[PDB]
This record gives sequence, C-alpha cells and structure tokens, in this order.
Amino acid sequence: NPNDDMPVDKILEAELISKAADRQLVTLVEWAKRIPHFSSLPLEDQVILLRAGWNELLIASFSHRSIDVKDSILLASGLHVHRHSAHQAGVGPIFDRVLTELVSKMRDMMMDKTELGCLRAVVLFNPDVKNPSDSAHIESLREKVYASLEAYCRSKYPDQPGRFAKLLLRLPALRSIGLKCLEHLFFFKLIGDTPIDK
Amino acid sequence: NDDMPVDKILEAELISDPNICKAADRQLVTLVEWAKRIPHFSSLPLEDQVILLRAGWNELLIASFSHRSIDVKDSILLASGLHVHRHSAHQAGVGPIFDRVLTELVSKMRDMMMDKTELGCLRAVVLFNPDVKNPSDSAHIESLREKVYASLEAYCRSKYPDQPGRFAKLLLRLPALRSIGLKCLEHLFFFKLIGDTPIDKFL
Amino acid sequence: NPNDDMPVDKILEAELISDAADRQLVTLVEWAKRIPHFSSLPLEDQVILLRAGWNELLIASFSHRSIDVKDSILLASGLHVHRHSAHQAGVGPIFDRVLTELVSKMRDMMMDKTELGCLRAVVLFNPDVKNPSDSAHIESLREKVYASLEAYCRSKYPDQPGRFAKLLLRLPALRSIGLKCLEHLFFFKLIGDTPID
Amino acid sequence: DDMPVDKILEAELISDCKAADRQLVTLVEWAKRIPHFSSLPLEDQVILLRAGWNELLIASFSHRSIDVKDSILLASGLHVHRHSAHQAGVGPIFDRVLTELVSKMRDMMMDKTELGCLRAVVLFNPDVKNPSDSAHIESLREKVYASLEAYCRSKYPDQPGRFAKLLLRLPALRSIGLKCLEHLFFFKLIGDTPIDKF
Repeated sequence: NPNDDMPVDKILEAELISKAADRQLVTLVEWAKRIPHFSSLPLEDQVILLRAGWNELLIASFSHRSIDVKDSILLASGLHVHRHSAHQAGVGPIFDRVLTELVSKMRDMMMDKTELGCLRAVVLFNPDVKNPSDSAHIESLREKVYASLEAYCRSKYPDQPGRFAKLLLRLPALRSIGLKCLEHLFFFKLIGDTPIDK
Repeated sequence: NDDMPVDKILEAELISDPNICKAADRQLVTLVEWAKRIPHFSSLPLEDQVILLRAGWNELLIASFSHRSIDVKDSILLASGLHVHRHSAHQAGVGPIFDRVLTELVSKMRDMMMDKTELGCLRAVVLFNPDVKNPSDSAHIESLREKVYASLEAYCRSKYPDQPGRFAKLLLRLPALRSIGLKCLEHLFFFKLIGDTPIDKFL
Repeated sequence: NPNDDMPVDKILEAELISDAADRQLVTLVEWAKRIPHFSSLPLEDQVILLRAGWNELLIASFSHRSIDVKDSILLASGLHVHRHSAHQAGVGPIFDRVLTELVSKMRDMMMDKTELGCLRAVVLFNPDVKNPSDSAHIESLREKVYASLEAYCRSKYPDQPGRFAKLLLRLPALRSIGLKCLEHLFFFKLIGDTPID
Repeated sequence: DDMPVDKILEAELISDCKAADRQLVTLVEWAKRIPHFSSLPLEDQVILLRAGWNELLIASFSHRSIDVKDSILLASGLHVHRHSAHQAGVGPIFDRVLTELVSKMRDMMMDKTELGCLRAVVLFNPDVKNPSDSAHIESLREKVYASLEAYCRSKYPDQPGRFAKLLLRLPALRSIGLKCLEHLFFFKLIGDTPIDKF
C-alpha cells in the first residue's frame, strides 16, 4: 500500500497544466479537482479549502516556475517581473523573501513537479480551516498525501534521507509570505498612480 | 447657512444609491459623482479634490452601507441588493469587524433614526477632512467642513428640538467610523463584501 | 440644566490636581475618580473603561502640554522630544500626526484645561467598549459631559458657535493616532533592536 | 557534531510587568542548553533569538496548557482565561492558539522531547536575515529533525506519519506567531492579572 490511497503519479498530472489587468488563472480549481479525493470531500469544504489556500497555492506555483530565471518571478504567461521593478513598485522586501526563501531553496534543492504537487496538495488539504464540516476527513487526506510524498521521496532520492522533511519545512515560509501578499498596502502598491480623476 | 444647504447634500445622497468584481467601479463612480454634488467640492483645487477622496472613500462607503442596513437585522445590504449575512462574514474570517459595524454604526444609526440628510452631512464632514497630509487649500477644506456641521446642527435644532444633544450624538459616531475604517482597510472588508458571492462553484 | 449632574468645575479640578529603565506608575486612575460619578459605575465597567481609553487619555494630555513648544512634543516628566529626533528614532510620521492634528490644532483654538478635561472625560465614558454591565449608563455619562462642555463653550466663548463641534471633531484623530501608538513596531522602534545583549 | 534528543529533553525539563524578564532569561537558558547553539557566533546566536523568540514562547505555553479547560497556563501558574482574553481584546487569537496548537498537541499527545525538537527547529531558522553563513544554521536544523524522526519511530512505531505532523504544526505556529506580535499577545497575557485597584 505505497500510495494507493493517494497516487502521486496522478498528482503530477494535475500539476501538468500545459485594459483592466486581471487574467483569471484560476485554473487552480481544475487542479484541485484533479487532486485525488478532493471532489469526494463535502462541497462546502471544497470551496472552504480553496478560499483558504488560493494565495499559497498560487505563490508556490510561480515560485517553482522561476527556478530557471535569475532574480525574477516570471508569472504564469511570460510576465517577467524583476527585483528592481518590485523595489520600485514598493513590494521590494516581499519580493526578495519569495526569491531567497522559496525559489532559491527550491532551486538549490532541485524540487521536482511531483514534489511541488504534493506540497500544494498538503496546502489544499488544510485541517485548520474554519467551520469545515468534517475536519477528520480533511485530516485524513493530508496524511495520505505526505505519506505518499515520503514514499515518492526515498525512492527517486534515496541518498537524501531528510528530503521529505525539507519539502515540508518550506510550508512555514509559504505561510508567512502568503500572509504578506494579502496585506492591503501590497494590493495598492501594485497599482500606483490613479490619479484616475475621470 | 446659505453656502452649504442641507437640500443639495440630501439630493446628492438621494441620487447616489436610489475576478470581475467591477461592482467596485459601480460604487467608486457613484462616490465621485456624489462628491461633485456636495457644495464647493468642485470649486476646489484638483490636488485636494482627489486626495481627500483617496483619504475618505473607505469611511464614506462604511457610513453608506451601514445606513443602508437599518432595515435588515443581521446583514449588510449593499450597492445593489445582495444581503451578506452575519453567519457568512465569520466564514470569510472577517466576522469580528463585521460585528462591530452592525453594533457600533447600524445599531446606533437605527436606534437614533438617523435620516438621509444627516447621513449626508456626516459623510460630507468625512469628505472635507482637514487632517490630510499635504493639501493645497487646507484652511478652505476646513472652513467647508465647518459650514457642513453648522448647517447640520441647525437642521437638527429645527427638527429634533426635544433632543438638544442630537448634534453631538452624530459627531461622536465619527471616531467609531474612523476606527472601523482602519480595520476595514486592513482586512479588505469592502472587497470581501462585494466579492462574497462571486461564490462561483464550478466544481 | 446646566451641569448640576456633570459639573465642569470638578472636571477642571481633576486636570488641575494632575500637575537603565525600571519605571512607570501613571495613575490617571486618580484623575478618573475625580471625574464626577465615575465611581458610581460598576467596578468591572470601571476597569473596562480605563483599559480601553488609557492610551487615548494619556496621549491627549501630552498633546495639551506641548502647546508652548514648536515642532516638539514636551514630555510629562519634564522632557523635550523634538520632531527631527523621533524621526531618527523611526517614529517620525506618527510624531508629525501628533504634532499637526492634536498639538497644532489645540493651540490654534487655545483649548483650555476645562475643555481638555471634558474631551478626555468624553473618551473615558466609551459606550462602544463591549460587554459592560450597562451599555446605556456609560452612554448617559457621555451625554452629560458634552452637555456641560457645550454650555461652558457658550459662556466662555460666546462668539465661537462652532467651537463645541470643533472640540469633538478632534476625537477621531485621537482615535486614529492612539491606535497607531499601540502597534508593536512602534513600541520596538523607540527602544531595543540593539541596544545589545 | 551530534544532536542528541535526550539533551533536548533536558533543556525542556530544566525550564518547567517587566518581571517577565524571568522568561527571556528562561528562553536564553533553554537556548543555551541546546547542542551547537552556544557553540556559534554571538551575532547569529542573537539574530536567531530576535527572529524566533515569539514562536518559541507560543509553542511552550500552548503545550503548557493541554492539561486544562478553556484557558492558557503560563510559567507563573496563572491561568489566562478565554473568558478574559476576549475581554482583553485578543479573543480570536486566543481561540486560534487553543484550537490550532493546544487541542492538537492534546489529541496526538505530543511530549516534551518532541516539543523541544520543534522548538529547536524554530531556533535554527535558516531563513534569517543576515547569518554568518546560513549553511550551519541550516545543517543544525537538519540534524535536529533527523533525530526527531528517529525518536518518533522507536518511541511511536504504530504511527509512522507522526514525524510528518509536529513539523506540519510549524506553519500554524508561524501564522499564530505573526498574529501574536501584531496583537502583542504575549504582553497582554502577562499583564492581564496585574490590574491595580484604585
């Protein structure tokens, strides 16, 4: 029973996703459904888990996108955001945190997509979420993910004993950075001038 | 007095409110339309007529939707229809502030029967905020504020004569409005209301 | 009619009589007792009000002292902190707000001690502070304070009709500014960092 | 060198107003009693303290509860109440500390050696601002959770994914840590009882 409860090879498939700014890359919900047993979860909890974790799932995603590019974020499309551009925008320190704490640590560690999928899956399955309906159901799914993720680890990377407990130790940083992006100043610094007086 | 009439303010207040969360544009436009109708606001340097909009928009909408929620009981009726519900804003993690809004504004506005002319005067006082950082007029912006509450006192005196402390009661709702504004700003309360549903469940 | 319930003279007295760290015991709780019929309130409500208001109560007092010194907030212990100094301390913008919104405006209308006492008493009787015994009794004392303040403002300053309102319209700034002085970053910027070991 | 979990247990057992200096002291004592901490630059040895003191304290008093109803127990034996924390303006955080940490330390019955290892993981934070070579701080963390896994296997072999949590309790510890600084939670639960009468 390695990962029969939570495939892993199916989590990779979910991962393999191919002038008012906004471009809805909320394909994140297509991803959520493609994660095993998410649609089995109560519908009330499904929307609760996504509303709770959207900001971290997206931040971990583009962090792992810019593993190849230097000192830059690179959004899901081509928007190559630079450090100087961020520091001018007013989102400087938060930009550096994303780099040195997530993309840099992912890069040095050679985190693959099926590891990314599992960390994100663990984020999705948040048991701390408020008023779920079945926290034990959520609890169980999370377990089956990191169980399978530990099994995926120590097989593809058997010479690295504590690689499993290194992937998991990025989540505290993802939590911290996630909060910072939700701050209102962040959202208004990203805008700028406006001076939009008709 | 003659250069800050209560009817023009009441009319401005009456004309306003008879993802693709661009309902936020259908309220930002109303706010600028509303501001222009408040006497002497257009006759004001653009470098002020704009920076006290950026300073006040948050409290202005809270006073609006608070007064707009006197007829509901445990909700916030907003812009166009859409109840939001107590037992729902607590799901969004923004319940505590949702609470002290019903109680500190909606309740106090309900139990006082605050009318649309007073609401408009208070919102107009909030609009002409002389504590803005680097304005142009400064003293003019203040004198405008002064002419609003002068007219608003006179209005309360000539309608609620049996309530001598009526004028002060309205003014002492503003620090609570100030505090509630800071918190609503912090939590993006306004965007959680108009974004609440958008509860698109295509899953 | 006028202030037999909430005498301004007694509130004036309250202000008048209020004339290596290891420190601090500011008992404005003494002042609180002097405010007419404060001790008439329940003991629990007595604590609930002081814990809500202490930061605003004190910060108004420092603003009222610093009227005889430009671009500098004179301390209560006899100190003198300058604008440029607190900007280097990291807490400049907040110092400007205390300087231009409270201090500056208290001087331009020459707020007297009896009025300051009332504003602070209006702050003392916060009816928004939730879970007290009575949410209307503290509001009753609120009403009686500013009832007297208004009457006082008519007598001593008859040619200034909008004065009474001008007084009350400083409270929102006192609210906003007080809230900023309770941020942890604030309390850390004026100490610590390193200042080592 | 090494990272013996029994000595981490020692640190935790030897530990059990500005009088709360008798806890910053208790912290640096515990910290000093951790392997390789004292044997490290004073700069990095104090940067870690500046960074993690808040989380370190929360993980303690959250565990120090458990054997208690709706309250949090401290190093003075004084019970700060849920019925008081709400009246002190920090109710929502209190409930979060209880629900996300205390209740979960209870349900799984975390122990002192496990607690001290998580505290030690927080101590050796490699994401720190300016370390004198983060590699050491990082490696020490690696040696600590290497032992915490080993401990949890032998001590609790009927629950294999036990090591996965404890670690997955750190994201929650961060979000709460951030929220406690913001609210000045720590200072509000040592000053709650100190309330003078007249």
